[PDB]
Amino acid sequence: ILWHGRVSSRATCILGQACSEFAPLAPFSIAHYSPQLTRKLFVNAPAGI
Amino acid sequence: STMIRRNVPTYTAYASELLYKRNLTSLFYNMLRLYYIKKWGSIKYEKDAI
Amino acid sequence: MSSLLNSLLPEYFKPKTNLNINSSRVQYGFNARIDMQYEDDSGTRKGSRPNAFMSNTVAFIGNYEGIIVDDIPILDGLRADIFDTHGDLDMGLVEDALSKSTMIRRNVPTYTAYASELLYKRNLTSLFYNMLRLYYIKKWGSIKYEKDAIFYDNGHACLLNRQLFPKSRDASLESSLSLPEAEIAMLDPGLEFPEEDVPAILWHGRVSSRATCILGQACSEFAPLAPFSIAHYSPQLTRKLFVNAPAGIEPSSGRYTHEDVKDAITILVSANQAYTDFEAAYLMLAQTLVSPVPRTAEASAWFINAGMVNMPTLSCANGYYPALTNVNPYHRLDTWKDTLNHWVAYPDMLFYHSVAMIESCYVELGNVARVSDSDAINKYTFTELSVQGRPVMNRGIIVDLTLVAMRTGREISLPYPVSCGLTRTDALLQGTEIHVPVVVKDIDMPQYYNAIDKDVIEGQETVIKVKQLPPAMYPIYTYGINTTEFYSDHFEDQVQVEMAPIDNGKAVFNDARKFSKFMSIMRMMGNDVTATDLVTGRKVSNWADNSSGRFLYTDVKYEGQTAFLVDMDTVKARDHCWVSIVDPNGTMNLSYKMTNFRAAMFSRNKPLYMTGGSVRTIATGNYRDAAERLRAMDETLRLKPFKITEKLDFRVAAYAIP
Amino acid sequence: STMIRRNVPTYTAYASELLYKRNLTSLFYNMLRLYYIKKWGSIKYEKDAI
Repeated sequence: ILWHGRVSSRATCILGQACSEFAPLAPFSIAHYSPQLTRKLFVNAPAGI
Repeated sequence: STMIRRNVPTYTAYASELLYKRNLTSLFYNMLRLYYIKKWGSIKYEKDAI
Repeated sequence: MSSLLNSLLPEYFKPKTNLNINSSRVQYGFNARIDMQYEDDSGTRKGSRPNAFMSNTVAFIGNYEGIIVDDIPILDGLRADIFDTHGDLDMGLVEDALSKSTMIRRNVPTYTAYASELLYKRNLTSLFYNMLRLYYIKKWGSIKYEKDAIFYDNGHACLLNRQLFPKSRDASLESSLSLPEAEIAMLDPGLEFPEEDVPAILWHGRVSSRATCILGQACSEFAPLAPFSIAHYSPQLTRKLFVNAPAGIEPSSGRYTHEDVKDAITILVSANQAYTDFEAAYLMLAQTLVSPVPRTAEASAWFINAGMVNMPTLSCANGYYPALTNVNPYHRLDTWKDTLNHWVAYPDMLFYHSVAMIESCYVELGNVARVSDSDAINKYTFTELSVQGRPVMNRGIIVDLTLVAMRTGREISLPYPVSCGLTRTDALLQGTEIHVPVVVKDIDMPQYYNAIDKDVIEGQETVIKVKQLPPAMYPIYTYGINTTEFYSDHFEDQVQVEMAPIDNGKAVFNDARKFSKFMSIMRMMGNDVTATDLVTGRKVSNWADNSSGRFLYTDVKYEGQTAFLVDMDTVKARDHCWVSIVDPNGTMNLSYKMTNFRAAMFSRNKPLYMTGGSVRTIATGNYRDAAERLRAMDETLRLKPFKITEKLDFRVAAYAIP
Repeated sequence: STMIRRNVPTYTAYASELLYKRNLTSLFYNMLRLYYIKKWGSIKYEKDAI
């Protein structure tokens, strides 16, 4: 994916959790079961992650 | 463009497959769910409820 | 802006280039001929003072403190190709411009990504400001500051330099600062990724041995000993400074003269194409070069707490992108080089431009402090309605330029809405009591001044409670151009005090307006009048100043009901060249006329004369007509002959032109 | 109205959530009550009055 300038300290944590398995305990509608989207995600940002 | 000259021939060959991989719907879907989980995070679910 | 500050100067004032300042106090003013008249039922008594000196004392001392703030970027200088129709950096033409240049091919993709952040870091105002201060420190370096010296004295109350400025050691201006040098590294053109939070500047040819020492000291902390105006406290601008000079940077010399600082500025502005940045730095220093000595003892409330100077953060990314600066720059106004060209020609003219600006501001803040909060244009909301732009915050130069616009009564226009410099309106907006310290001389002080103690032995340190701020300066350069009835700065004026013979000299002024004009004109005539308020029971004296020689109504030091008893058999003749009121009977009519004006300056109780060449009004056209001319005389050495002519003697020879 | 343009995406996100809840009416209400408590601060309330 592409990015504008520098990937912030919090943007790493959000993208990391977005591309992961949802394994819920309580049956909630916005926290349903989803498979692992991807294992690794590249980011073309000249300013380091 | 501003590409490395030794990569142009090898990257152009791959273009036929890779340029038709454009669907970010799954990523935006999960990121929208994380927004509402942290906003309305204080809602409760009881096991023995009606 | 040299243009707008030039128009503030009077018509009769014809300035010269050089001004040999050799002290930390100057009495600028004018000599006028006053034809006073006193008419009465008995008869008329005429007087005439041929040389009457009206002065405003201006010093080189004043407590200030610099703070680094975030300000808008100044986009004047960059090439006109990369800009779009609206006037903002169209990114896409930047990538096109960098590609078709003399850049390393492996750096193009990584440098273009950074462009979005780095190209909007253009503000060199902080660097030019410090380099201008170094010029004047080395020029007027021999001025002295004594610790136990008289800041103000009016006979009754005295205020020393120890009182206002503690932590203050006596020293010369040259010996005040001990500036440490910042590192001036050479930029490697083959650097992988640009280092943000480190500014990189351009240079023409080789950085000289003295240029290193000047740039090193300009980007450093100012930690002064003596409270000087051009050597106030400033934070460290930057730690390291890159310079993209293919010819290597020579090591620091250590010493430099004031002429070498002018050399450093002229190269920096030309290479970087930063003329609007210099114009901002020129107006900043114009505010904070000289501070006014207070007119009255209770007018020291303005200079108790230190006014903050807003210096914009040093940020420049020209060193990383040499291609984007060329000989065809983008500029808003056509007269964008006028401010630099004026300074290079006439450096010492800044002194006259400085006093013109502070005199304009402190006069208007005098008659702004005397308006009630319940009004449309009041103390808090006089800046907002006047400003028709989009500045970040209404502070610094915006508040000082809007006060000048009110004084002259004209429209002031700047190319960029920059908000940097000193903020004066600090003590005003607080709207609280200020406690100024004073050392007493006489024992009958606290009747006149609103003192904290009622009985005080001589040589005691007391406190005066100032509620409403009196005017700090009287209008002198702006005399009778935009006249108000408060100051009463007319050429012709008259007052009619109505008394009957049944009254034995005693007159009660029910009106406040004509009481002010009576007490003022009596002081021109050299008469010491002492009125007493009937309601409160305090006393006021017209002799409350030794500079202007006028009586403003704020010298009463109290707002209440107006019932001033003046006894006209206790009037004492004080000054020379005076008309006598021996014994008046019936209606009195006082009047004066100011006819001609001659510019005069005093320093160390001696006349200070202007020397050098005749200063002109430099226009953009006056230089570029010589560029239109080009000296188009083909540079061909054409030698013309002289025919010898013989006459009677023949021993001696005589040459003719044809 | 800034030189540091790295913070614009973050600033916009927080501003959008806060601007729709701005109200200083409750602060001025208490500040006005403090003015009149000090001014008329000699009024007596007797419990066994009519």
